Amino acid sequence: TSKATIRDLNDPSQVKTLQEKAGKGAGTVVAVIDAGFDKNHEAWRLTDKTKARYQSKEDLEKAKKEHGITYGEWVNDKVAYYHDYSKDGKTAVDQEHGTHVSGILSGNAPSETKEPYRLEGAMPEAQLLLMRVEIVNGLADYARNYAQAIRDAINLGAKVINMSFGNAALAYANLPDETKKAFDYAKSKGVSIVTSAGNDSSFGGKTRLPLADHPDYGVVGTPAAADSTLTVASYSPDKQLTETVRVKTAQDKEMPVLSTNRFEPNKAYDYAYANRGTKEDDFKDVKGKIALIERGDIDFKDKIAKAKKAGAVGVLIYDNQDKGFPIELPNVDQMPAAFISRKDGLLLKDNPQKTITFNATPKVLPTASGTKLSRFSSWGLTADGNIKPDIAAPGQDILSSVANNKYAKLSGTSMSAPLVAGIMGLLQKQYETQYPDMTPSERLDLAKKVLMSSATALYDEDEKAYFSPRQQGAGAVDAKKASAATMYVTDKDNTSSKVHLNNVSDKFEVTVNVHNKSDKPQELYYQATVQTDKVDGKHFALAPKVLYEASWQKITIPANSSKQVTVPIDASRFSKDLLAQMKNGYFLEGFVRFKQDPKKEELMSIPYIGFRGDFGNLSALEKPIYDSKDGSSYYHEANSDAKDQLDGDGLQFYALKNNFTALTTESNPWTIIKAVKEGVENIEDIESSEITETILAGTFAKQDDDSHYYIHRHANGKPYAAISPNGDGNRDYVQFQGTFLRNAKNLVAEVLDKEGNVVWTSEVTEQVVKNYNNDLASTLGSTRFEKTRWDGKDKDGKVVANGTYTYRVRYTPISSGAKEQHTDFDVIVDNTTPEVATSATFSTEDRRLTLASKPKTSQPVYRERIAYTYMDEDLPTTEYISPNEDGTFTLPEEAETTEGATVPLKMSDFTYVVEDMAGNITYTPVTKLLEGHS
Ligand SMILES: [Ca+2]
Ligand code: NA
Repeated sequence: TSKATIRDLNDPSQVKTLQEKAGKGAGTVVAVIDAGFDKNHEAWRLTDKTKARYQSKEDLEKAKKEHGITYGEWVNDKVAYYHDYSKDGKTAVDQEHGTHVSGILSGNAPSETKEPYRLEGAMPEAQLLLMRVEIVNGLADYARNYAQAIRDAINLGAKVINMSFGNAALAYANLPDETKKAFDYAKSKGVSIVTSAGNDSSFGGKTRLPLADHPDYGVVGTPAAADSTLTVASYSPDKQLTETVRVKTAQDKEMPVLSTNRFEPNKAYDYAYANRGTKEDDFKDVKGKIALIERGDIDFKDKIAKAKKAGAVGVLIYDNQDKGFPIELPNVDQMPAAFISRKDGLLLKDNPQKTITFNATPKVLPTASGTKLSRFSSWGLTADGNIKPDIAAPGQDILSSVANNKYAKLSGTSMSAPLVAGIMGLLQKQYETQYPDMTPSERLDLAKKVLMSSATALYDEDEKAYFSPRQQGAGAVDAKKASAATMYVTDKDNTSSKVHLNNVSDKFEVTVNVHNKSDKPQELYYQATVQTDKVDGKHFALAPKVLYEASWQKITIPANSSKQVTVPIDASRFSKDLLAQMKNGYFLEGFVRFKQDPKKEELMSIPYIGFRGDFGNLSALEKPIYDSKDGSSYYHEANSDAKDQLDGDGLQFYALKNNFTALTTESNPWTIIKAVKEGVENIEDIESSEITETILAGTFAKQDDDSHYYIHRHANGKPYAAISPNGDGNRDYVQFQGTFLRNAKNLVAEVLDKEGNVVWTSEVTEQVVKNYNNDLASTLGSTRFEKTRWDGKDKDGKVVANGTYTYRVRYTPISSGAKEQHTDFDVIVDNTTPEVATSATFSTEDRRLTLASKPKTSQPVYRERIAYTYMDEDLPTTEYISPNEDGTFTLPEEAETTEGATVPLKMSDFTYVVEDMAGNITYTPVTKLLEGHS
């Protein structure tokens, strides 16, 4: 018959209450800017097209003509306009994400749908403008393209623009000027722009906690960092519509599942516990059953693959966290795989009857998380220190429209944003009747303030404190409270419903202006929470710590007026213990919460954030790896048995290892140097078995090579960085590699001669983004800055004199007024070629080679060796002999191949190779030394 909608069962943000007041979007236009869409999805329909702004393609083309828009097309009655702003892209168009976002905003699935419940988004009777943008030619081009989409959406009549995309940590200041002006244009026209906060958690990413020493751990980027947009974080309500399983316990019992691929509904499956699935013995009894597997130790896909190997028909993976979130499991060759909570997995593990049934229709059940901010949701602050996100909305396991007329659950701030966008659109409609004498810009400003003020500050029940405003903004959107609101709260300058205090001492004041738009005076009680970061050892826990709550005050605000209040804060008695945990300073933040009576529910809340310290001047760069006491850094674990081991790149394709602050250089072995100087064109895997390797400056192999490099240091503890700028590719240069804890600007390298002169300056790297993860899917843990490469030459192109120089790297934080920072390395330049024996004698009896003289080098000797190069399956293969203690070398008679065959060695196979610590090198055939007699 007529199917219920999802919202009929499950409306965590109370959208129905606002729809009762303001409608469902008929006659309104909204826009979605995303990566691609299924433009034909069944969810794209209007109940009554006669009420639409655009009743035909001709209506659309008329509006296109009035604004000089000569591109884009009408699609159907719902999708009034589509344009692809990134058609020069070579990659295939991804349709899932944009369709899913658009469905939350404006899906209107028919009752003929195959799904059990109709997807009905927040503004299901609005028309859509669908604008595709994707990164093709860099981020500035990308922002110019979505700036045009914004401008076109405004001029085609969109009242709301949803942008569920972003690039982490980027500064607003670095956006193209035309992108900044597009945001301002939307604001000036009363068009709301809603942005997703991002799914990057904090510095370090969703698998890591940031270090307590480094409080500027925000990763919100652009477009979200634009102040005029409304930026949306993700949380889980304490209940959610979910697919379920049924089990008989020690009575029936229903449990939430999140399934990848499809179990057979209404089928009783047997299941068997397989521990964490880390060995084959784990799966000894899963054949023909579902494998119950605890999260941990290994990847999900590995657990699932091994269960499939053992004959399992499906997989249940249960969390190793208490109060966790469902995680969408990977699709491994269509294997049914469902994620369940720890409590439910432990229940099944010890359950007598190991049988389980999957239900075909979903139902609302409590979440394992309770009311809790999503672990993936991006934290503020922005790069220049502004407060983002602004607000939170449900973004866990949201069911919406995807490609090919299908539906699926996705999690992300991308899902939270379009729900807020639809609430914004409907509240703007309400205000067209409620405040008709306001301009569109005034109504938009009011709507943003009311949404943020009326948003409910979410409370962390585990920590007994409100989640940080740098995680939840002004709280969880509530369309019922928003629609009912006749008041709102702002900072003292009336610019936004949040208070940014910048740097504070232990005593400060939180000032709020309380705005009353009703015709009657109103009395409110208000109380400030005072809170900071919880710390576990050396890490932020990414959880709140309450310090205290101020005493309740009250105020009466006259009708159609505003009144300022001030809450004094004094955290002085906490400072000793807080500095012990957060030695470079810490946030002092919280919410001013307003009620009609202290015993009633929260009516409004406004977040405030200050930083007890000097935020702008926090170190932007992680200290060089060389200075680490234990050899570890944020993204690099030391070898516990050899803290000075520090290997180079090897033959790795991706640079996932050894991400830290350091200088790079290159090791070029003598066989490659020789081949290049002889003009050999095809070297690798052909002329030599040795490799050119990018390594860390100041590292050196042992003479008997164990395949590792080790830091060497001057007696003063600085790394022994040294270069030989003679153009052979062996240690010719140094180049800065940085793990940036904070964004920075105007990064430049220069060389001081330690006599008072700058002798060389690099080109400037204008924009530096913090290394907020160490993952190919986002960013690596360190960045190599090619512009800083120093070839040992001065500003006139002349190699500097042999000596020690300061290689200085300068960079400035983004924060207003921050001082320039710098990090210095001593670098030795020495181009003296080793002076070595030109003759030798050879004793056949004991096979000892005696050199006529010993090496004389400017820098200390690095290696003095005899190489032998022998054929191994058509490849000249080089191994090395170290000197005897009497200075001779014992030459072997044969070598052994990898496959085990004996290869006789000839005198012509041996080469004498001497190298110093700057990379200066000589290589002489042993046969030439033996001929060095008259
Ligand atoms: Ca060199
Ligand atoms: Na609020």
